[PDB]
Amino acid sequence: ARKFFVGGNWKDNGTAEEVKKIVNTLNEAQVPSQDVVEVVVSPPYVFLPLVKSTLRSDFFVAAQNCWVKKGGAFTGEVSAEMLVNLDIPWVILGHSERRAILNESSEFVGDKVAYALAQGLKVIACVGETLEEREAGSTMDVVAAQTKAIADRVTNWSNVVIAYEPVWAIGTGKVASPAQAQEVHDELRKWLAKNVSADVAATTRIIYGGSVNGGNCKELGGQADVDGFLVGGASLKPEFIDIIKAAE
Amino acid sequence: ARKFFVGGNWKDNGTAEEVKKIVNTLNEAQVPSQDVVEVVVSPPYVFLPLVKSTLRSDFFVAAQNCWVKKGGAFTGEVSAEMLVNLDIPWVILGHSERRAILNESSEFVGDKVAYALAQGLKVIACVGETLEEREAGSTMDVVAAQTKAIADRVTNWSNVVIAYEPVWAIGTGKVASPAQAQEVHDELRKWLAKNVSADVAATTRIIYGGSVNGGNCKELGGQADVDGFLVGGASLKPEFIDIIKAAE
Ligand code: NA
Ligand code: NA
Repeated sequence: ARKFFVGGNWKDNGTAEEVKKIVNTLNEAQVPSQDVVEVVVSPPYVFLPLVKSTLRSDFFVAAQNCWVKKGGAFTGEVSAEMLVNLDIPWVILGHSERRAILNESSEFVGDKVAYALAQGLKVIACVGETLEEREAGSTMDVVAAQTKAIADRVTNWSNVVIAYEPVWAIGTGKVASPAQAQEVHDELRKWLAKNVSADVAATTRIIYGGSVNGGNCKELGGQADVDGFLVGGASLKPEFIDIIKAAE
Repeated sequence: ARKFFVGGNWKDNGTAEEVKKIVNTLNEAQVPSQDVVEVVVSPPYVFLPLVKSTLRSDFFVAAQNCWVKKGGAFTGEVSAEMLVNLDIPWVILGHSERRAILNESSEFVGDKVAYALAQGLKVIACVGETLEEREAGSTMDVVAAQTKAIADRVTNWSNVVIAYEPVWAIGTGKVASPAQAQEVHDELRKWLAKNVSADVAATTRIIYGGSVNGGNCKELGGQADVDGFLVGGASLKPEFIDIIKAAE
């Protein structure tokens, strides 16, 4: 069985005092065993050492991005080998905000995934379609093309988790049902089975990166092809613990 | 007189052990007084708290970039208000690598400068032309356009330092003379006098961001319109101290 996976993307949020309170609340949390849930939290770069040094050892830390290749003459970027030096085990790559606002192409994201895995990082690789893409009938064309650019560059999927972001439901007045989430996760898994292998399809976690809260987390988590969540704003709040508890 | 200014851009370099050795070497350095040189060092984001907590109090810390506007839903970015929370006083904006490789436009850089200054950061704003631009006769057209996009958005220059990067001499086999540096710095200062004010032209440091080493730092620093340096790779090395000593 695929181990349920809950990632918390803090995005570009936090002060030293807020980070201490978030970490304390996570450290005091009582959640399902390590055997049935894997928990990753993702602070901004400036808080990676602080969170790694203070967070309970059974929760894991992710960076929110990294650079595409070996560091040295890229002002402002953080290399995969720098994250490995700091003992940060995970990285989020291809988040919808970076694809749309910073124009990260599918091939650029795929090159980042390959380089991060080569350096020993575990990767949350994000895919997802816009409302214009969904309304054009292009959901699976887009999600397959994004996934293919990663798959063409990945020789081992053990340390990859795919996150589906329903960008079409993010600030549009459109809402995604559990059935709509399940349909995309099923079709993406079927794509992996045909384009990579049956074994990779069966073993790769595909997590939901839409609106997740205490209200909806059990119905979403219980879908056949949903293996957990990439949480946004609730990741800063005690509600994140209720979302982890969907693994029960 | 304009106070000589030496910035060290570490770029995407460093391990925890290397950072400790760099900071120790800076802490043991014996350099000109605070009255005649201002020293700023710029680690990667993940080392900002470590360097700020351990560096001598008379040297200052810069981030290598920040986001264009208020933080909250920009995965992977670091906001100006986050740097202010961490008591990081400086930021480098518009570095040539970000303009060229990450396609930061002149207007985007100008919006970043304005937002950083509004939040209370001090800014090293970078400009510079490529070899193709220089060979087309476009040096001052390019440098003026880059500067204008910042000037159009800046209402106070007290906390701005401009860095000129001779991108045309960076990995091309072309070399920049002290006379060539002086010519651009003079023409840029003359542009500031006409387009902003005589007072801003007279008081704004314009630092040289080309190849700076112990060999060339005194001849470059002694040019009439060169007010210091934005150092690249030497910033990681004990040679950075020899470059600071050009202020004598
Ligand atoms: Na499920
Ligand atoms: Na000078």
